[PDB]
Amino acid sequence: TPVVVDIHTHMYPPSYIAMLEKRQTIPLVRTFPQADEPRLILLSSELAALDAALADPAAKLPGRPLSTHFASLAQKMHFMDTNGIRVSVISLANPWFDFLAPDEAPGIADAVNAEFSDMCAQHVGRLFFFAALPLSAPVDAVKASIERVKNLKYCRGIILGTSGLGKGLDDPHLLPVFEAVADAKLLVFLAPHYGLPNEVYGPRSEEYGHVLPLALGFPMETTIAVARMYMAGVFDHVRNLQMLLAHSGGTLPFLAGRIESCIVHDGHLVKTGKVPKDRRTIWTVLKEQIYLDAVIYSEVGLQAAIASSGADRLMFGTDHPFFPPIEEDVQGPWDSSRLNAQAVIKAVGEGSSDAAAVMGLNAVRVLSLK
Amino acid sequence: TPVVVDIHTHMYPPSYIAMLEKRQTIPLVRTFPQADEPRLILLSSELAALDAALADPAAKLPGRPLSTHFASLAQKMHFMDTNGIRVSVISLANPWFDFLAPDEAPGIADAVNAEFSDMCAQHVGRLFFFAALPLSAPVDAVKASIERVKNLKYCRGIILGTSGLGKGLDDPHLLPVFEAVADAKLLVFLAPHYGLPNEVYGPRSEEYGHVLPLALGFPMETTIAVARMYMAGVFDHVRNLQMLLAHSGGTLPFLAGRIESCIVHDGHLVKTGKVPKDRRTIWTVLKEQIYLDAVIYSEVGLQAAIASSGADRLMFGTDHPFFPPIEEDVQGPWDSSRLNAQAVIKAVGEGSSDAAAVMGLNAVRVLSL
Ligand SMILES: [Zn+2]
Ligand SMILES: [Zn+2]
Repeated sequence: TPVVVDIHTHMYPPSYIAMLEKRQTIPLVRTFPQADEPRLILLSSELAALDAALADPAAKLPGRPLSTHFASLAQKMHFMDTNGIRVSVISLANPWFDFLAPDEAPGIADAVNAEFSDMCAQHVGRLFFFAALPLSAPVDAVKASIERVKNLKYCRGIILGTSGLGKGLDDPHLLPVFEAVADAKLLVFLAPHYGLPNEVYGPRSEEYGHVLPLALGFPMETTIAVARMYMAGVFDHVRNLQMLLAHSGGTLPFLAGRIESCIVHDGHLVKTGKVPKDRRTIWTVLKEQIYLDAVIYSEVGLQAAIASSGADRLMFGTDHPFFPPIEEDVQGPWDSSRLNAQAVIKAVGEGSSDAAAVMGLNAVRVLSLK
Repeated sequence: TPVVVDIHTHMYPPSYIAMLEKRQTIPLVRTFPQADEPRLILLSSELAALDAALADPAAKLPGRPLSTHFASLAQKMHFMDTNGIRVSVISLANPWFDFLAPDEAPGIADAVNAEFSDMCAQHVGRLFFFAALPLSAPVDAVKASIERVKNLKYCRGIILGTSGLGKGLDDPHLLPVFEAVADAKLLVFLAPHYGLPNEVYGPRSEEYGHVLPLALGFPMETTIAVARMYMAGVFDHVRNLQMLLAHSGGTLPFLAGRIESCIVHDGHLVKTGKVPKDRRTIWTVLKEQIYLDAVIYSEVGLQAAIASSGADRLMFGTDHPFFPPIEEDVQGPWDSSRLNAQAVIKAVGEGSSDAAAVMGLNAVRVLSL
């Protein structure tokens, strides 16, 4: 029954953009008279560049262009139709709701999640979504939001950043949040955004474009976050919790053996009773509570992910619209999508049952996509 | 049986420890009557507890103990004999010479490298070494040290930290060093130490012991350093350069596909002609100028490493003495050694030519042992 499903695909809905347009501090959106597309500005390191362009428009247009590829539902359906994708499970892109004031957050989250549901209702059977949460609000407001989003048509989970409530995912205050999501049977899609402190990339990083933070920072951030969750015993505390990890777990399948070795050889952990004989290894968690997307661009990475979680726990994604072709027509097929489909083919064989599972059937089963 | 070679194994030699004992600032070594081992003090935070133990024989011993596992050649030979290792290619452990003053550095590097050669001479055919370089000194002094160490008996390469001269491996000033080492036919062993800024691990990190900095920090640092090297075109500028990467390239075999995709989809690089059609991909460099150690603890990671560089470019290592058994006899076989040996077996099969290659024959060929 080989239907193709994309579980890693993003949008900024109209209500989200309008919310950002009203903002007077980062992140925010400005509409310039020169260009046709609004400007999303996130990191303060480019607010200076805005002033330049707001004065000498000869200065480059700052930040990211809010293109049709981010904002347009019709564009999303076009991408799907021209890349052989039947179903998309869309999610709000970074920075989600993390920056909002505690009082305004639940209301804004409500309207945005409402719009995602309505967007999905436009193309019944082809669109589902992960909801984002007002994580800057009190935990009680977060729990009320979870009970709300689970009753929205076409909602199939939660997209979660690595900062959690502000102290990362090993924050003890997040445990009732994880419990609430797990009990509601919502899959948690963990996604990176904050990367690594730019200092790690050295004085020449600018010369390499965005290669270092995107290729290294994001997947390393994911690895660190899940490792922290694991070490804190989150997976043992909430046994029904299920995680989908962005970019094949970042680097987790490659480092899992090293993680295990470091645990069992850690003097502090062993001597304080933190390494009991019956402990659930990261390998066990990878097979029982973790799903991995297949956004890894090579059969090498993909094979490691499959060995770690199993072919029934890998899910095809594209990370649309983050990697458009630079020279080829953006309205034509995207090689950033094709690269991952090719990786799947090279790893498990075209037309195989494993291929059908990874390309969509795992997502249909796990997320009840009807 | 075919020779087992350990290419990833560390020591602090007597001359290195003696030098550290004379130091007044971090890093330094102090000995105590109430302790049978010298103390390695490496952090500014530890200086506080030092004066306490320096005052009271009652207070706690600061820093980490300099055990025989780090310091004794007999202990190294015992480890090899009880873990089935015929040949070790030993190297100075972090922090090497990175902290030394520019003028004092070349002299200290000379004495330490000389002692390494002499140690190897005590067990002919079983010991070779990677030399460490005085990288805090002017490049001319570094090149001089390079020409010195290549004529030392049993020297088979160079150990290099990720900081280089102090600005990472994509520092233009480091290009003459890479050229000098490559021209001298010395393999460069790249090893981590600086990890990642501790803040990335969050406020609970100490509860997890050293798991996060060791399991994540070290290999991620290696990945970042080599990625920077590659993006700067170092491998293209020095075509005869050969580098051995610690911990199976850190995470490189897993992220190589993502790196390539990010390069070809980078607007700034493509539109400035830095992505020409004839560019050597990271996959090509992984097969031509990179060797990977097999210190990866799982056949999952090892298979990814083998797929990336080939079975003829993987080399067994133990990272001795960094992961001793915590409960089991430290004088018996090390779990941290056998995990990697088992990983080789489960990946390529026991008794296979690939197993013999990874376990030592690659190192014999590449390092002329
Ligand atoms: Zn994404
Ligand atoms: Zn090491």
